[PDB]
Amino acid sequence: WGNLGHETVAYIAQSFVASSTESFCQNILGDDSTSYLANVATWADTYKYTDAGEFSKPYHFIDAQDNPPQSCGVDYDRDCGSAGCSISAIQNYTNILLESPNGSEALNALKFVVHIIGDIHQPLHDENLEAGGNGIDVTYDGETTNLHHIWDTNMPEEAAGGYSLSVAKTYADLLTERIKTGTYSSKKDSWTDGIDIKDPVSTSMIWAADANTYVCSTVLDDGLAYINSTDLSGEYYDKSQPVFEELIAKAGYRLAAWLDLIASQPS
Ligand SMILES: Nc1ccn([C@H]2C[C@H](O)[C@@H](COP(=O)(O)O)O2)c(=O)n1
Ligand SMILES: Nc1ccn([C@H]2C[C@H](O)[C@@H](COP(=O)(O)O)O2)c(=O)n1
Ligand SMILES: *[C@@H]1O[C@H](CO)[C@@H](O)[C@H](O)[C@H]1NC(C)=O
Ligand SMILES: *[C@@H]1O[C@H](CO)[C@@H](O)[C@H](O)[C@H]1NC(C)=O
Ligand code: NA
Ligand SMILES: [Zn+2]
Ligand SMILES: [Zn+2]
Ligand SMILES: [Zn+2]
Repeated sequence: WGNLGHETVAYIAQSFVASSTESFCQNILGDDSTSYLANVATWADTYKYTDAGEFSKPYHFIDAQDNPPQSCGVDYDRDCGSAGCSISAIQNYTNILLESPNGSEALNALKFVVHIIGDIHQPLHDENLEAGGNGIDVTYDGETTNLHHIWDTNMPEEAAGGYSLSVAKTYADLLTERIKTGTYSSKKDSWTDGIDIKDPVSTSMIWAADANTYVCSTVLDDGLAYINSTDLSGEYYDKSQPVFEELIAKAGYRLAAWLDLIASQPS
């Protein structure tokens, strides 16, 4: 996601973690503000574009070698690659937090988990084609951009009604109520089914495979003839909106559940 989407995921997670989880995270981050997770949600995207952080660029995605829109699927060995991927990073950084929660590595590990659980839920972060859709140029409300970027940024910002922090917080709030009592409330139990703190690869693969299904059902279903040539602020946005809203909600809820498990490590 872009900045607003990561902030939204983080605020959702803040609303669903247990209090002891909040304390566990605030202690690592050195921040007990109202925005303790949101303040670090976008960090990994800023860090990766430096000499120090470049090793972590692969950790934002898993380049599924499927054939969308006619065939979607993710396979960890096939798709992760030797430089690593979102799934391998969730394993590594989760295990750092389970083994070494107050060592020097914990702070970055936590910021990576907050960010990457968000990224796994953006379907094009679970797809190889054209570098996760970065190579597919499109027009969005008259602007030339690419398909990856509209899923990260243009469409979530349109749906939220802006780009600023207050806009992200309002959007998170909306999605938290959909989880608690509204349109996602009957599904949220399923969203945490299968979560296993002793198996971060399997756990995060549930989420990656889930998000990847939407590559075929929503991202690329229209075909590139249409996608390359039509302004995607029209019907493409209209049908995409409920999909990315539910995926952002899932990301925040799953992030909260995962943080609860890390903070509850037997100790
Ligand atoms: N050439 C680029 C492309 C993207 N980004 C940043 C801004 C985007 O919002 C973010 C996207 O990261 P991710 O795809 O991991 O969500 O990375 C950047 O600084 N430079
Ligand atoms: N195979 C890839 C390559 C990139 N990205 C994401 C991470 C980058 O932040 C963003 C923009 O890519 P780039 O850095 O190539 O401009 O897209 C992705 O999800 N899948
Ligand atoms: C795990 O994270 C540490 C700290 O960033 C890094 O040194 C190491 O290479 C990572 N390992 C894997 C397999 O991602
Ligand atoms: C769509 O654009 C891509 C480049 O992003 C190109 O390879 C492909 O041939 C185009 N397809 C159609 C049907 O226009
Ligand atoms: Na249910
Ligand atoms: Zn992102
Ligand atoms: Zn992205
Ligand atoms: Zn990222």
